[PDB]
Amino acid sequence: QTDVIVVGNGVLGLSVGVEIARTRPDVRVTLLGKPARQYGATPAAGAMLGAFGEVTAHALASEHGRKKHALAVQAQRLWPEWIESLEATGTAADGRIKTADDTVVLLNTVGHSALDDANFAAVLTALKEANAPHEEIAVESVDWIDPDPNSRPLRALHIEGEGSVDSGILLAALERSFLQAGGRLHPVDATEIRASHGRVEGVVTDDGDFLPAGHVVVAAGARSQRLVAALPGLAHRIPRIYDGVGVSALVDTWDGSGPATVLRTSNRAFACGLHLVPRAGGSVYIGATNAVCLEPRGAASIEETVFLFNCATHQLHRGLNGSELRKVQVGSRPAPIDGFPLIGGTSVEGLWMLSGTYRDGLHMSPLLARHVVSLMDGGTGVDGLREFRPERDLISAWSREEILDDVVRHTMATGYQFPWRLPLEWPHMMETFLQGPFAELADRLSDTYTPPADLMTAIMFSEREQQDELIAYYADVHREWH
Amino acid sequence: VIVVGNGVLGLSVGVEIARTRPDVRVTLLGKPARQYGATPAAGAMLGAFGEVTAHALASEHGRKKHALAVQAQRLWPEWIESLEATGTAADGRIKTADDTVVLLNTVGHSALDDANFAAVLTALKEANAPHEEIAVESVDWIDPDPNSRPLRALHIEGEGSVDSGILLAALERSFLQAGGRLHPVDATEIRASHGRVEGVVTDDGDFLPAGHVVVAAGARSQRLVAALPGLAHRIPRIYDGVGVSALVDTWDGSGPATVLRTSNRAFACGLHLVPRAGGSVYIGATNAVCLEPRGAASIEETVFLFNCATHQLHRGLNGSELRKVQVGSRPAPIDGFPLIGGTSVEGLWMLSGTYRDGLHMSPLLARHVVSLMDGGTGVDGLREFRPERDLISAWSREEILDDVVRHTMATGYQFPWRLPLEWPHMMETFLQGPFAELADRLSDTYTPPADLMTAIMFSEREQQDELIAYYADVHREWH
Amino acid sequence: QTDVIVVGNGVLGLSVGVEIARTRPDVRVTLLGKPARQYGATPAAGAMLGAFGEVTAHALASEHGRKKHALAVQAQRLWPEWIESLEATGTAADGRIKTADDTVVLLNTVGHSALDDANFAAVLTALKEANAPHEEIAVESVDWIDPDPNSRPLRALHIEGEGSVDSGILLAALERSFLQAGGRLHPVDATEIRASHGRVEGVVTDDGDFLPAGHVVVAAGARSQRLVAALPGLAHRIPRIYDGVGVSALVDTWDGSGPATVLRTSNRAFACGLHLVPRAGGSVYIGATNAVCLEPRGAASIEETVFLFNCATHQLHRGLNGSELRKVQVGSRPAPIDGFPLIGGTSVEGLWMLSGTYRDGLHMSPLLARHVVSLMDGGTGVDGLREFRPERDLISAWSREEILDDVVRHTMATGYQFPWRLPLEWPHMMETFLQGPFAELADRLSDTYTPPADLMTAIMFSEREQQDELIAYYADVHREWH
Amino acid sequence: QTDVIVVGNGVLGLSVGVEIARTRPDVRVTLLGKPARQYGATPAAGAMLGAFGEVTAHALASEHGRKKHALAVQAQRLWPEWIESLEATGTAADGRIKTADDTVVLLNTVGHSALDDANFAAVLTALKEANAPHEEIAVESVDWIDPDPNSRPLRALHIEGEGSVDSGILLAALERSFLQAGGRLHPVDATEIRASHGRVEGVVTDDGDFLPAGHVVVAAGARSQRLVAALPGLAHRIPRIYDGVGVSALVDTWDGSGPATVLRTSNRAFACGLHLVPRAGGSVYIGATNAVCLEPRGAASIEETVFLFNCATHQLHRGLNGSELRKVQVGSRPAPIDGFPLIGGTSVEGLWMLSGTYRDGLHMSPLLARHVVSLMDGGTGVDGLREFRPERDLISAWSREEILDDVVRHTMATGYQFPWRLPLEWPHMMETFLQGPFAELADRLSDTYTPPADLMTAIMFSEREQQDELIAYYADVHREWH
Ligand SMILES: Cc1cc2nc3c(=O)[nH]c(=O)nc-3n(C[C@H](O)[C@H](O)[C@H](O)COP(=O)(O)OP(=O)(O)OC[C@H]3O[C@@H](n4cnc5c(N)ncnc54)[C@H](O)[C@@H]3O)c2cc1C
Ligand SMILES: Cc1cc2nc3c(=O)[nH]c(=O)nc-3n(C[C@H](O)[C@H](O)[C@H](O)COP(=O)(O)OP(=O)(O)OC[C@H]3O[C@@H](n4cnc5c(N)ncnc54)[C@H](O)[C@@H]3O)c2cc1C
Repeated sequence: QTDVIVVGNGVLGLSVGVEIARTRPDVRVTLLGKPARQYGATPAAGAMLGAFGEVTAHALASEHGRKKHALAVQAQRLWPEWIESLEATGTAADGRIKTADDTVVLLNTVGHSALDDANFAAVLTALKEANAPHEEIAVESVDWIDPDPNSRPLRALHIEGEGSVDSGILLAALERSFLQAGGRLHPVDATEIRASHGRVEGVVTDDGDFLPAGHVVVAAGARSQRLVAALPGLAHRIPRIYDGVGVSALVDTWDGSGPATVLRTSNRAFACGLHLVPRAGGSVYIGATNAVCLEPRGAASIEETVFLFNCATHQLHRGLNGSELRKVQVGSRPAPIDGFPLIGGTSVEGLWMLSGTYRDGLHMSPLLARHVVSLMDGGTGVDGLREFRPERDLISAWSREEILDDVVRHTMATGYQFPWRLPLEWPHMMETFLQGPFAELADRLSDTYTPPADLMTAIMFSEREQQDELIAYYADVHREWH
Repeated sequence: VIVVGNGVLGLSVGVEIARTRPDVRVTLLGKPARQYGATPAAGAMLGAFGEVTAHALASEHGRKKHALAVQAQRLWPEWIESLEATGTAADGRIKTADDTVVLLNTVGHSALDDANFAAVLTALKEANAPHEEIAVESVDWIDPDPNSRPLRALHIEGEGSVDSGILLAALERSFLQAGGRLHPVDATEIRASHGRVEGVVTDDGDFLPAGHVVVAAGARSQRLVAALPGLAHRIPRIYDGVGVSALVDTWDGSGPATVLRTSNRAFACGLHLVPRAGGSVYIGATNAVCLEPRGAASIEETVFLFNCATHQLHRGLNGSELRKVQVGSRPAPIDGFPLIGGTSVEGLWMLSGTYRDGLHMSPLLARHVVSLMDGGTGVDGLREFRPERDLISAWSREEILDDVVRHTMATGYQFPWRLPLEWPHMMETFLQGPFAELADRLSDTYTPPADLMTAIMFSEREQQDELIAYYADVHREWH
Repeated sequence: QTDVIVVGNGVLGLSVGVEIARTRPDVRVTLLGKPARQYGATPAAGAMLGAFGEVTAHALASEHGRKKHALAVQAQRLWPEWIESLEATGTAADGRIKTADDTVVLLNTVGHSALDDANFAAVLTALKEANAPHEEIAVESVDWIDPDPNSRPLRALHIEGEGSVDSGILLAALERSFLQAGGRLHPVDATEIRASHGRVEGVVTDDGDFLPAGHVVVAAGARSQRLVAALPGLAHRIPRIYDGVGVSALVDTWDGSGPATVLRTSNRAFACGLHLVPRAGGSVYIGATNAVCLEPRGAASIEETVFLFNCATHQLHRGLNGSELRKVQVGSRPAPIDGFPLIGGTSVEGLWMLSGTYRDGLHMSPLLARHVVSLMDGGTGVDGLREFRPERDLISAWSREEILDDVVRHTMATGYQFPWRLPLEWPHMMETFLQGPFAELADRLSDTYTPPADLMTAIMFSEREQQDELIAYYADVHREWH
Repeated sequence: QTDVIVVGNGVLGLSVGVEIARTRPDVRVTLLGKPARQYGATPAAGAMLGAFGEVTAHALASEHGRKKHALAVQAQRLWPEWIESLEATGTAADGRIKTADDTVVLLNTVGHSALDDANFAAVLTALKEANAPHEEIAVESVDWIDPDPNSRPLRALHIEGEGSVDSGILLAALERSFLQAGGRLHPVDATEIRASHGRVEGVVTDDGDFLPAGHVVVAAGARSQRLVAALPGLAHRIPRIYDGVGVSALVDTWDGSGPATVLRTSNRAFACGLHLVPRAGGSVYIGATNAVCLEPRGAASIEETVFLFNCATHQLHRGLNGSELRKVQVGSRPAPIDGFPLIGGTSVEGLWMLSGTYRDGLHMSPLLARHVVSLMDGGTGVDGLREFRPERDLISAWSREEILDDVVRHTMATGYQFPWRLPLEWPHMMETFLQGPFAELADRLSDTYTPPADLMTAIMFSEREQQDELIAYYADVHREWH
């Protein structure tokens, strides 16, 4: 069997499917997944082609973070030809994948100085270091925005050639391009990967059928590790992936207008953020919340909807207040337990993984697809992706001290982003009383592993049973790798 | 008989006709989509005493409307029994709560909330209704923000709620069981000649003949009848009272045993939670009178509804899952009172303009119109709400101008805003002039109620001018 | 002539001075203290004749609290004849001591339900138990008030015969009555009490002079214990008194109007509260903040002034916003470390103490004065003031558990009273993270003594050196008494 | 009589007194005014030597505004030698007049974009046009400040050589320098200026005395025009001066620290502003509110104190919250009805006026003093000050349209500066409903004169009788000059 099965119909599954089908016209490539795309991240995405917009001081302070950033900058160079190659299989009436060429990053005071001020400085530095075209511009020169004056930006950064795509039109163009290249869509879900004598045999589907294959590529988003972890030994050799549950919305604007550019803040408390992505036809996309959940969730909370709407109406455009809500969207960012993606080969011959991309899998998709296809054809793919091999000991990209500083800063940032109004002694009081319980949790979980802040807050407020299960997991991983 | 409309009023009258006249063919029009439908967006509360305001009970027309709501409450137990009788256990229960708790908090204007709470208490005592002012600590389930918490609570016995979705299903089933036929199309035009109804042209191009046409098309009811000769200025206009509500799956699957509500608030919105089966709660409900229909919630409406419920009722709703944002059009009559009964056109009847409490009044209104169709006199106090009439003037222009400014200020206090203390008095004084000027400009005789006056104040000049023309044409017709 | 020296020129010193001079024509009575009245509580007081208004659920849950309450109810009965006897020594132009006969207690939502709702219920219960004349009234029937609707009361309680005095006119009338009865005012401060062979010899003054006496009555407010603690053994036998620093203000109202009654809330976080006391001549008194300080402070903080003004303008009358500020007043409530007053005799012959009355020494003054004068004349004074003898082991009126529940409730109440606006998950988060540090502090301070909540918060946020000094103090007290 | 009487003991009276006494050792110069300095602006001032810091877009849009700005830049050059000459008459223990050399202007979002953003741009432009030393600096590089993150600055401007003086030390140094130069201080107030045959005879004082003089210089702050208006015809020939009532405070900082520079915002709603001026000895000055009052007021309102304290603690330093309030200061900025100063000679021989300097008389004092002394000695003084001659038709520096735009913008700015939290439709609603009543008022007051925004808001909210009296005044001025 030289047959290829791609498990997953998100941006990563379809992107790798398209690259395999185009590159190996000799082989049969079958892509699994249903049109409902349950918990799907890609359909809930705007989406921003975020390289520089995703820069944080905390990310760029670690070697693993600087490597992830380098890959995002590399991926940006592939997008123009990738889009051309996908629109080539379609006509004008299919709609345009690209919705904006440029991004404006806004700095307002509706957040923590320790995140927003540091992150704005880090973005400016990363742009200069990469020789990317950009300009700090007068806020008065930013098109379209009409913020509440008390929520308004005082600094603005124009990033040239950092744009957005319509995630729905991208998925349609990938499916069309996949079929054009001879790929076959089988609208069922994989239940189980079959392997024996350290080699893949194929996939059992949820209609009871068995599909044989020499290659299985797992791109099932937040379900990817749970699917592979069933194979012998792999439960403690493939890092867990959780659901980074994200809420976004489509709004029909009061006057049918929209901005010419992406409008965004830097990443904010626990990897949420505020952005507006232009859409065709009098629609705008607003996003996006983030909460790491130990179990999947397919519905927005009241809190998430209110926070998203309140931020957009005050910080971007008060006209959105009177605008019509068309759709609340919910998707699961694949959130890796060690904070880095799972991309490449396994100890099982013919078994590949493309997952754990959290906030920027869609942006990195053309690079990640080409990397995995290179590896499948006996190549070395892309240089900096080696460290993010899916079969690995949990990465420790930061000291426990750095993470404990970060988790307290991010907790305080949930206050400043609201924005709260409190007596002035309360924030210092909460800072001092948060340090102890988070230090105690970190020490209790493991002697070697520390979860990143986004996951640590989820664990802090989870049931005792869920905490104990994670202590067991971390201990089993240490046993396996040490 | 053709019933035009598949809301609570159309189906309720359809069921009563089909059961009462087994000799006649009754056909009910309307689509399963129920576009702009009020009934599916309703909780719904069987609100009689809960709907009492000081402003309503200060007018004779308001006191008449209240009397009818108290009468309607007595019909509900046997009405529900008669609708559930046509179904089985698996169809679910129409009744979702027996009792209501009215909460008084300070997240609103004293001039509405304090006056309205006193008016509810008075109306209960006057009607000898079973009720008790209770300790807030004794209210089950609620977990408000302390700064948004109630300091007074009122338990109303036998004032409850129904599942509006299960009610609609039970009405459709009961209608079919009684020999009614559902034709899922919309009426485009009522046909009449020699002052008598001939039937209805439908939107699939067909013509259905009838000796009787009952218009219960919610907010579309007057626009449908106004096409017939003279009736444009003889049937009071009905606008869309666009309302937003939501279904929430609670964090722990719990819900309150009773309806939880405030009194009616700025421009006939209000905060309430209606129990549902299966770990769901209904939260409602916004209200904005729109001169044109709107089928989607605004961001502002969604945020206001969620913010009020999480702070004033239960902070646990914050972490609860949003299942559905619902939008419907309360039929908002331009003179503030319903359109119920016969026309100058033989066989033409209207059941509409019920705004906030058509669903509660439905069994009474259905029986009234069926009595009239059988040559009876129906219910005594419904005469004044005959659909073919001069616009009612239930309040002085002065009362309405006081009310519209109070309600405008109440939008601030309900937010709740935080302002420099001189700003509210400054806004009160600068609001009075423009609203007095608008009222004087619109007509020398008619004043729109506050809910509609705010919509007109912030409408286009062309829409204002069209209303000046309408009011002038009505005065010409009746004076 | 067998000389008596009263050390202190507040309400308690002058009240006891007047009672001695009137009752004992045989004794020469000299009263020390300067007209500046440094750190003086009495001049900063409104003052309310608070018996029922001062009731809290927490106070009435302890035996010591119920005893203190009984004495406040007894003191109320003495005020009419006491005022008559003080005004008798003056003329019309001296002004009236009594400023109001009745009090209205208001319940609004600008505070914690766990204090304000419980305390309102406790006031209502105490009134019914005492058969005191009172009526729950419609808020619309409360005269004069014009609150912000979002800060308005929804319940109101009229207390008949619970009134107020002008503290300044009371002090003037006491000084005049003291002179009329043959008392002498010596405007210097005591530096040292002289004692040998377990008997008082007299007082060294701060002008270097020595005044001989057979009797010394210490009524020096918050300085009372520090003055007596210099005598042998008494450092660990007289409970420490700290400064309950309070800020109040005199305001000339926009229209010269004022309310006919006292307007107040129940006691709020850390024994502060909101009240308005009527004054003559188009003036109103607004009060009053409270912060226990381990060292004296004679100036208002910005925070205290803003909190007091914000509460009064929103919760009582918006007209106060445009009213003229005449005076910011600061005084030290004598705050006893064990939460109960220091009234009566010492192990030193002729040495008496009248202090540690915290919030209601002025109200209790005629009763306390008569008690101590009775004791000095060989009488038994008033029943049930025995328990508040100044030379004692620290009282433990509450379990450590009760105090730890109270300190967390009061801490949260500082938020609700502001009032803050926070994300809805934050208060529960702060409640859970406050419990641990306060339990840890309580355990560290002593194995037997627990400071009441008002003092525990001050110790929690004091320097490590001040905490260690208090650990030493508590240990030295245990050694002395066990 | 060659005797000179200076009426007023503020910065302008004493500055002109010193210059006359030093320049004319042959003449007797007597300076009137009491040490209480009732309604005195100078003692309530920080004070900033504000030239560029005082720049607004609205001021620099008028020719009269640009002229006033040029004079402020000229005045700055005189300060170093002026201070040297005043300190020369004293000793080390008298303390230093200068308290800072530099100013940092901060831009935060606690205000209207239409004032704060425009004014920050106008300051930057005025600095570049004048070639003045300045630098836009990183906010993180601003020393000492510790703002609430939600109230923090995002832009900062360092202005070199724009500093501050201690107003109290300046007044002491001026009085001492006046005596050293042979001036005599007579601590009484002028009641009446005596003139006949178009020449000054002298001054009747409030102790009933008459002082003869050939020269009377009126520098009585906000009382200056009311004093001269009693002389024949001058009621409608000298523009009215009102009280710009200002509230400031002296604070002892928590740790005795203070900033090395002035910290300020640009001028805000109705010519108030937020600033901190360094002082010696662990004190800081915070200011300053402004409200034009048609009658004098000597006491702060609650509202003014709360606004000043809230702005300083949130926007400058949260440490000020726990800092001790030493003094609330109130003074009357002389607010000319036509918005420009009254400097120079009259139609009455020997009668001079130095007044109506509003926010920057103290800064301009050395220039203004030298101008008037030059004129008295038959010189032409300083070129651009001719236009601000005290005997004039009311200046119309702006169109009625410009003022109506300004008054509505400033009214809305009172909301954004609070800062308020409102439903997003409310500000647009208030903007539209404010325009009509202010247009109606402006049209009713006069067909030719429009009061500037600061005065127009005061007139809008004054009694009908006060409005009618102003209609009469404006009509009488038109009659006199047309
Ligand atoms: C948010 C919200 C909350 C509410 N809460 C309550 C509550 O608590 N208690 C209460 O008593 N009531 C409540 N109501 C509803 C209120 O009682 C209304 O007055 C009542 O539902 C109106 O019923 P109706 O049948 O007249 O109109 P609808 O329910 O609107 O029904 C009219 C129907 O006619 C159809 N139609 C329109 N045009 C045509 C045509 N040409 N031909 C055929 N069909 C047509 C529409 O699609 C619709 O389905 C609420 C309403 C809303 C929107
Ligand atoms: C803001 C505020 C509000 C209050 N409101 C009320 C109220 O509503 N009702 C009420 O009943 N009470 C009220 N009180 C007061 C409370 O009852 C006090 O407990 C009471 O005033 C204590 O009186 P005192 O005479 O013991 O102390 P103080 O009034 O402090 O008098 C002590 C005096 O002794 C002087 N002194 C200090 N050291 C020496 C020395 N060595 N030699 C000589 N003299 C010395 C001090 O300068 C001072 O003048 C309030 C107090 C404050 C601060």
